[PDB]
Amino acid sequence: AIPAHRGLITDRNGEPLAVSTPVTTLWANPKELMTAKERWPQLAAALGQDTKLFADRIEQNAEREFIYLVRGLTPEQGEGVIALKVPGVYSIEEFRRFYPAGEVVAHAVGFTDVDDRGREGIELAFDEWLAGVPGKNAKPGKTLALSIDLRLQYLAHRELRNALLENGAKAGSLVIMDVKTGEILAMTNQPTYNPNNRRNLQPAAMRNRAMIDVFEPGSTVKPFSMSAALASGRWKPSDIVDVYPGTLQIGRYTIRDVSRNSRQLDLTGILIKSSNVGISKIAFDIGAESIYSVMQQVGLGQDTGLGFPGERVGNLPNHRKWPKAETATLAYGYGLSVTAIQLAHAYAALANDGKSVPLSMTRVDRVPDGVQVISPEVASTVQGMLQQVVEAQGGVFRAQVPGYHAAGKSGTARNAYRSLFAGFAPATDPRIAMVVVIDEPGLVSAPVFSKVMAGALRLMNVPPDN
Ligand SMILES: *C(=O)N1C[C@H](NOS(=O)(=O)O)CC[C@H]1C(=O)NNC(=O)[C@@H]1CCCNC1
Repeated sequence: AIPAHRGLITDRNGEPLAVSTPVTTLWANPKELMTAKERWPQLAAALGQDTKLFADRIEQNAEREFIYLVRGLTPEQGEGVIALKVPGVYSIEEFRRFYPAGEVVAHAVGFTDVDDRGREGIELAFDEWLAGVPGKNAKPGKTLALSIDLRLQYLAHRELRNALLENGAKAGSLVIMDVKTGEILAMTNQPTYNPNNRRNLQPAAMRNRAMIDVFEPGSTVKPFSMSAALASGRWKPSDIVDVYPGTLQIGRYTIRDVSRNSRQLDLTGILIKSSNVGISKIAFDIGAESIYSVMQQVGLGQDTGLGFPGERVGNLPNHRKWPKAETATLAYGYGLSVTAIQLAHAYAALANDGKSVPLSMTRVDRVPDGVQVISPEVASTVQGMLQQVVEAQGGVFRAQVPGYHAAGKSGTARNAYRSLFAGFAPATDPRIAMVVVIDEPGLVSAPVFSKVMAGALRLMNVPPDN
């Protein structure tokens, strides 16, 4: 077994994320060591090992011809412990993984085990491509450029970490997507870990929250309920719903708005004020089937096909016939469960004039053809409405991106609550879709969207549209 050089992983711009570095691995023929017992303690000492346990190991493996002394000394360390000239103690040239970017891309990149086999993230998902084959000569693995832009990953990392301090939040995730190419430009979770130093790792730090944390998305799916309304042929943006007095009794169940200073709202109005009553009334009119079908088409509670280890799917229940309560709770985003990634993919499809491009964690050179999941006119209309949610008076002013026109929706996700913002920018010719998730910290995640989106657009040289 002559181990193969494992393929380099870079960011989209070639910055190194996972590098296999030549290390030395001392191994021993025990049967040949049992003849030079007087050398053992010099050997043990140079391996910073206890003489008795070193000896006890060797003694008990007397009838075996292979054991590992130390795995992965530097070039000149392993050469010092072979210059002692101990009988039965030979050299192997091996490869150790180093992660130059560390904490910043830990969850995305993942890491290899003691064998240099993929254990988490991209290192596992692309193991066959990255590994090559052992020596027959050893054929080296192949280079992999990720979709991640390390400039955007660091900006996203920095800003989510800050926002978690201010709000005394213990966890969160942030996803950034290219709405045109389906590329994940940034995926960051907190807490994070350094994959270079893996002794005592709190298992909550290992959780890739963007891909495994499932939640009811709440008010962030209203734009998709609105898309279904505009495609029904029964609703235009300027049509009015009466939401007074901000409550609605469903037989026994009672729906309450957070803001109840409204009678007549147009369809834009229902999104600015985020009226559960307004969206429920529309939902009764068009039926839950139209809402289910839009949500399914944009990939909520659906397999993302990233083939990424651990990635959860959530659940979008096909009740086939919905009573009035299940109709309302689906329309304002309880009664389904989704990941941050699914929700950013859905928003990407909306931002890209209703065309869903398949998700990619790898650099996309030739973009695959999208699928038209929402008609281009409906998608253009809902973009206009979500621009008003950020821009208009009463709106989420703290999501405004100075220089650009941003579009988006806040929500509270669900037991345990997360603060959510989902949006895209620029509103005129959308480039980036973003989802922010902050655990049990409306106006928490929205300022992060603002700061990270301002940086991302400038880092991608998107001309200001305002
Ligand atoms: C959205 O997630 N909503 C709608 C509303 N305002 O949204 S926002 O803060 O402007 O983004 C209020 C918060 C949230 C919501 O609906 N929360 N709770 C509900 O009313 C449901 C009642 C049933 C149990 N929890 C959900």
